[PDB]
Amino acid sequence: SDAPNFVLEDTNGKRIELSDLKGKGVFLNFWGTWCEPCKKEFPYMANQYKHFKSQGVEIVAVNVGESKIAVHNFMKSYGVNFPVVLDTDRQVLDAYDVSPLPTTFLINPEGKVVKVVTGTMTESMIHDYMNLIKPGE
Repeated sequence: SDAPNFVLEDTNGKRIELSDLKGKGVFLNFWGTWCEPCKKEFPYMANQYKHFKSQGVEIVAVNVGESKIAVHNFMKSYGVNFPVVLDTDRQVLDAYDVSPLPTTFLINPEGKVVKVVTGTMTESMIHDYMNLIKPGE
């Protein structure tokens, strides 16, 4: 199924449209600072991103309704080095019908969702998930 398109601003105020990432694999992660597991998983995602960014995998971590400052503080505290967007009114979350947080939609270069992941992700799992959606090499 096609991943619902959306437009949100990243933490730097830059406009990000999902459809603009076609051709690349997208690790679409919905999260909140109240998700303790993200304190563990974000560093893992950042560590793997050091490798997969140059493999054509992009991460779009959609924060669910929190302020720019609260998000920026969490990014600084937990070593984020990947794109984070602000779903200020939770409309994108609702569009994806996401309930458990965090939830990750693995989107292939075609823009189709190939897997939906929820629950604890080890760094090994995150590594394998990024390998699943990478466009080449």
